[PDB]
Amino acid sequence: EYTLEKLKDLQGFYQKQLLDDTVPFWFPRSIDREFGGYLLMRDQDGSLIDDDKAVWIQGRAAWLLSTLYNTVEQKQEWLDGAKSGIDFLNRHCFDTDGQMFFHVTRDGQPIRKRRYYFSETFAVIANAAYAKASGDEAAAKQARYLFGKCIEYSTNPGTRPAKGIGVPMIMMNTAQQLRETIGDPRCDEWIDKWINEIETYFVKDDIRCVMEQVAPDGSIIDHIDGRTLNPGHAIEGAWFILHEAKYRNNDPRLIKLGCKMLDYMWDRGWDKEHGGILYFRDVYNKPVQEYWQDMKFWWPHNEVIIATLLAYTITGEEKYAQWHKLVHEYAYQHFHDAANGEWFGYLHKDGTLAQTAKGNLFKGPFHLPRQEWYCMTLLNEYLQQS
Amino acid sequence: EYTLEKLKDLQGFYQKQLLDDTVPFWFPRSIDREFGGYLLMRDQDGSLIDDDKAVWIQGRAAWLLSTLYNTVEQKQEWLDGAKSGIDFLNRHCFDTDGQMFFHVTRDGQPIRKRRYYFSETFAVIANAAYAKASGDEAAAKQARYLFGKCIEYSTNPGTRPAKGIGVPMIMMNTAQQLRETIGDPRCDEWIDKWINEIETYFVKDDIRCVMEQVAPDGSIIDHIDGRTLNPGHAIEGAWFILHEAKYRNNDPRLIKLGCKMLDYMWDRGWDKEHGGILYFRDVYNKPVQEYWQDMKFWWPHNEVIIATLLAYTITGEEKYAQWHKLVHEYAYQHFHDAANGEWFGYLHKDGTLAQTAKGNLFKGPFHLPRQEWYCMTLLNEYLQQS
Ligand SMILES: [Cl-]
Ligand SMILES: [Cl-]
Repeated sequence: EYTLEKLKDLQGFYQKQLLDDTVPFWFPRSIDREFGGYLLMRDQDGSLIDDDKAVWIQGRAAWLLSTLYNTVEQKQEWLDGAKSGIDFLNRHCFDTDGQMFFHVTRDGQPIRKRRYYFSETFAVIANAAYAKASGDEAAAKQARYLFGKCIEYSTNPGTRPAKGIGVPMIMMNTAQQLRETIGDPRCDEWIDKWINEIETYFVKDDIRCVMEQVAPDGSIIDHIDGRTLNPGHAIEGAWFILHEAKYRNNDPRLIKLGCKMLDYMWDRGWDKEHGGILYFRDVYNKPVQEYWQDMKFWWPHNEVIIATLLAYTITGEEKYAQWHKLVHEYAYQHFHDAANGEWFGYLHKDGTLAQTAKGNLFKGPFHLPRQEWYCMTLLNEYLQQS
Repeated sequence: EYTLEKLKDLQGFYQKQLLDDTVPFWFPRSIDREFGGYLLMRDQDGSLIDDDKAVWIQGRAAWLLSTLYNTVEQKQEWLDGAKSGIDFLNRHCFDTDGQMFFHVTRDGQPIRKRRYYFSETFAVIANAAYAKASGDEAAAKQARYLFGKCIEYSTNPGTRPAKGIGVPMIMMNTAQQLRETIGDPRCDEWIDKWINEIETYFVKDDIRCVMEQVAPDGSIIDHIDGRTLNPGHAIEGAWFILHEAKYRNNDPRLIKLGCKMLDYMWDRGWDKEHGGILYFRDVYNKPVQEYWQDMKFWWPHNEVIIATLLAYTITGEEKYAQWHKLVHEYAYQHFHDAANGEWFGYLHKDGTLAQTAKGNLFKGPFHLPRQEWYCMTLLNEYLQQS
């Protein structure tokens, strides 16, 4: 049972991990004093395995430092750290056609450019949070400008057309962060549209499933890619929705939507043999072909930790406390590196470490610190209401 | 280690496995009578997980059926099966610009097109082998035309330029198969160039390594991708070169080159804790970031089985017999499905099955039947020399 006492202990646990373990692993040592931005591709002991810079993570790291400055402690070095990432994005991470790169060298030369625009969304939330921390009007203007571009990209884009849940999900969280930092009048109405898109097209009540992609009419694509589910990704969307429910005075309709997405994908995603959240599943339980389908990655566990704790504090249903205990204990016992700090990223299905790196092209200071920060803040709010 | 009687038993094993286990799992049942080509995305029990068609594998399967017709038995059903795939490639798998698709639906509608010319290389070997089996001059002309387009691209295949060993390797095998079926005056000279490219740029004697990618001057790219090695892929190239050595009157330079590459990458690739060939390694033993780096895939074992047995027959060095015994026993014990036939594709590092499928977008009737066919043929020739 999750008593107020137990929740007080959890609150302090997440706060301690975030500020004494997770953040100090990255900062300030990751600040690139020569070229700006952050050097984040680090091995278990903090040594660099690469000096390249993932553009998504540059924005995510700048967003995190600004968010800590805004909501934890106005530490100058966090503000200076955030600005370094903001400046690096503006100086080096935009191609001549206006689209952002995905992967650049230490000194900002382009390695790869992806068609999509997730790079832009993370620049939005970085600039929005930094603008609030610093009062920089150029960053606020940039955040709103890029937000409008992302809205256009999402509405004005192979004989098998598919739509992905990732677009409405990322745009929803981008809009939420923009709203909660500097504000934008478009946030609420577009969040409504993206929630409706998730509910209408991707949430399947008859088979108790949340899809990753569907046909334009919402139907299931009964092929290898179309059948492939990502439980952690669906549950990330679930807590985005629960977060919106909380913002809207605990809107019961959004609570039911968020909770059933969580219920559906916990059942499909939790590994009953070894524990943990499996990376991919198949809607019809056909063999999943993506090679890492049964691996245990860090970030699905971060998102399910948030979602279960948030669902519990909203609904008081003890099952979400039980699920939270399971995923919390599994994740901190399997991913956390007590020796060097932070979390390993990649475990085999059975929980054994696959490789020792803690940052790369995809992992950095985002999913874990966000989870510890969100849970710390959530429980502080919850406990000061009781 | 290996007596003549033991080699005779091995010859029969590969022959019976090929003809009574591997080929029957696929054919004739995979021949798509209604739409042409082959339905190859099959679960462990032979049932389809998808009716899509991977263009590479359509060509590979047509090549296999023609090769069995040409070198094993002139079975009409194999010739007809080959023709079905050749016709399917010509009818559906070329775009209007003359470039081949990568992924099509059952009825031939395009799903993905890759800038690649790798689909074309498999169309070359498919058409060349089919041309020899059937006497079809059109297929011969197409094989020789596309071979030239492939050479064209191979000579000209973005701040971090890299070249990959896959290009010279795949072109070498394409040229070898063209030579051994219908012939082409370009084969020998271009194989010489591709071998020289592999030796000059990718084989690193001082560190006993074969690279996957290097910079244009041959230098190692000391970043995550540039450091990533694929031992099975390197050993595939090693036996292509040993194969060429035999054709060139057992050329000592080529024997030494092929063996060196095999020696280097067996040492780096063989998993001493759990057995089997690891998928990826890192040239400086940094953690490999690609998620499936420590998984045990079917096809590296196929290629290493060929290379060790071929190296043993060419050099008489007992160590290659010892390595062949290790990888042969490992692979057949862990991948072969004695109940339903053929091989699983994907094991965890520790050898446990990751998923049950036997065909998908990448696995089909190619690496395994080629290995059993090649080893059966090799041993037949070797034993009649003894
Ligand atoms: Cl992350
Ligand atoms: Cl294959």
